[PDB]
Amino acid sequence: KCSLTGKWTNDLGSNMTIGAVNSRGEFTGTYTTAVTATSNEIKESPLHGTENTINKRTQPTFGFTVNWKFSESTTVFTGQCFIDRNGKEVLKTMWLLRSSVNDIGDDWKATRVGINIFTRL
Amino acid sequence: KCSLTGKWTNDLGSNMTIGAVNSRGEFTGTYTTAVTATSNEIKESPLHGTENTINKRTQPTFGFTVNWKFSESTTVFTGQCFIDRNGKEVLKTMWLLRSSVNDIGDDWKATRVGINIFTRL
Amino acid sequence: KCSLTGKWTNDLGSNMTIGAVNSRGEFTGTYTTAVTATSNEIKESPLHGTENTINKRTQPTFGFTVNWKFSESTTVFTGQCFIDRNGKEVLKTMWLLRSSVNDIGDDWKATRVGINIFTRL
Amino acid sequence: KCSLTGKWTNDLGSNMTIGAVNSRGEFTGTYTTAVTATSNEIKESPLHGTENTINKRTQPTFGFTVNWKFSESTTVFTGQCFIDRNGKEVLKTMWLLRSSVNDIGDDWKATRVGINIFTRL
Ligand SMILES: O=C(O)CCCC[C@@H]1SC[C@@H]2NC(=O)N[C@@H]21
Ligand SMILES: O=C(O)CCCC[C@@H]1SC[C@@H]2NC(=O)N[C@@H]21
Ligand SMILES: O=C(O)CCCC[C@@H]1SC[C@@H]2NC(=O)N[C@@H]21
Ligand SMILES: O=C(O)CCCC[C@@H]1SC[C@@H]2NC(=O)N[C@@H]21
Ligand SMILES: *[C@H]1O[C@H](CO)[C@@H](O)[C@H](O)[C@H]1NC(C)=O
Ligand SMILES: *[C@H]1O[C@H](CO)[C@@H](O)[C@H](O)[C@H]1NC(C)=O
Ligand SMILES: *[C@H]1O[C@H](CO)[C@@H](O)[C@H](O)[C@H]1NC(C)=O
Ligand SMILES: *[C@H]1O[C@H](CO)[C@@H](O)[C@H](O)[C@H]1NC(C)=O
Repeated sequence: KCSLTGKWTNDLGSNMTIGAVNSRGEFTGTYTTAVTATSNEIKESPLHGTENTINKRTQPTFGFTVNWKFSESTTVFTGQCFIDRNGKEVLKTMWLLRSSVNDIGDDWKATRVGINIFTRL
Repeated sequence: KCSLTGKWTNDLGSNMTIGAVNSRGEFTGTYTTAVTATSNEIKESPLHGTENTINKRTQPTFGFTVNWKFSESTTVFTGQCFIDRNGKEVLKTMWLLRSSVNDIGDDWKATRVGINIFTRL
Repeated sequence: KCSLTGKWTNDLGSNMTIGAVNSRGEFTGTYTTAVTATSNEIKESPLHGTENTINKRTQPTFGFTVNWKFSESTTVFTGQCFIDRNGKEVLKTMWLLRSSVNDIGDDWKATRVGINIFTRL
Repeated sequence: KCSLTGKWTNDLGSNMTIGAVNSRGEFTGTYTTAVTATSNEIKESPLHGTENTINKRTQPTFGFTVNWKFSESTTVFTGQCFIDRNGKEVLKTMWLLRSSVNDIGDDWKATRVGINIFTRL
């Protein structure tokens, strides 16, 4: 079965640690990003997410939110826990990074879209 | 201040209820979608999000994860609390829909993307 | 039938003019954006796109590219030409705005994602 | 200088051929996808893109539209010409897949999103 619980690392170099996901399929962890869109000083931020358990799947669909402690932005990732053809766990995730604009008119450019493959760290 | 706690509705016609966002920026709510990508029967589903709290922002940034109870998918929403010119709170978001593929070789078409404007229900 | 040929205007205020789409389903036009992510001075830029004609559809799928003359970025829109329940033509488009980064390491944040509903201007 | 003219291949395994990008930044090519979202039989399809030419950039920005001949869809790719540290030209893109819905009330799930790293074939 693919499991979210553990230390992971991604193609960018950010590390993330998810804990035991309870019955409700919920979990928490911490995210130490390696890069930032803000020239602010990076700090390990909290992560609180959730995984799907409808048909107690082996390679479950999930999604979590990162509360950025060093910026006013938020980031959400959705992905799936896969067991790659080489027998190892990989998380293919896609994210949306929302920035904080002032007047509602600037909103058209407050969202970035990207990829991230997390491997067991 | 733009508050997330409350009953909301959106353009597609979905309704969602957020409660008290705790000190840590966390909140839980329910999501009753009025539309589904799957032929399955729609069911109200849990919401676990979080609002950024960096400079005690009046128009805060947030992100939540919807754990579908009627599908093997997960949806992540990111956006921001704006207080529309006319005087109202309007929620501008962009979401990412993750479907469960059977093989990692199909991962490429499992993620959808869109917009959603929420308003106080 | 929904037709791309004509003057259009969007929710942001940018105007665009598409010309006669030839046999190959190809067309060209000009795009005068109303807003920009760059504080550079806006200039009407060219547009060169293409529409799908496989089953000579009435509400065709399309996509075009905007060569920004006042910035080093590019923007692509994909959408569909619809005939809204009120009898009028609307183009629901979704776009990706690519920015020009220097070192390949900055690429993770060079892409914005958004919406735009074009109505007959 | 990073050149777009040439034979390319990508992670999914698709091949694409761009020719001479004219003075105006325009180019036409063919796309032979190795993967499809539709059960239909794959067919090589036309490509009509354009590379931004603002400061005669060595690592230019571009965007193209693939007109699928085996489906009623359109795909738009945006990215940038990088010249990898090791000394090679690498194409970093993000695409947006537009499917044709029968009713505008279904428009919400017609757009997909992803990544694609191209390399000289
Ligand atoms: O710049 C910010 O405001 C917060 C940090 C952004 C980090 C982003 S989230 C997606 C991408 N992948 C990562 O591992 N980190 C960056
Ligand atoms: O089809 C499924 O697997 C779950 C249905 C989820 C509905 C989507 S998520 C974003 C979009 N906006 C909505 O309010 N509903 C749809
Ligand atoms: O800022 C730039 O570099 C170029 C102008 C960006 C304009 C964008 S493209 C998507 C969005 N919708 C519009 O009508 N214009 C903006
Ligand atoms: O299924 C269809 O309607 C057309 C198939 C298009 C294939 C997609 S477009 C982006 C992605 N990357 C590829 O190389 N192919 C797929
Ligand atoms: C995480 O990965 C390694 C070991 O886990 C560590 O040395 C590195 O500094 C961490 N990266 C960041 C950005 O925290
Ligand atoms: C939710 O909004 C109103 C009030 O909650 C309700 O009447 C309506 O039926 C609901 N819509 C959907 C799509 O569930
Ligand atoms: C386009 O729309 C109207 C009339 O077509 C015009 O007055 C306006 O200035 C134009 N907008 C821009 C951004 O060019
Ligand atoms: C394209 O790449 C090589 C050379 O063109 C070819 O052998 C291969 O079969 C092609 N791949 C696909 C997916 O068409």
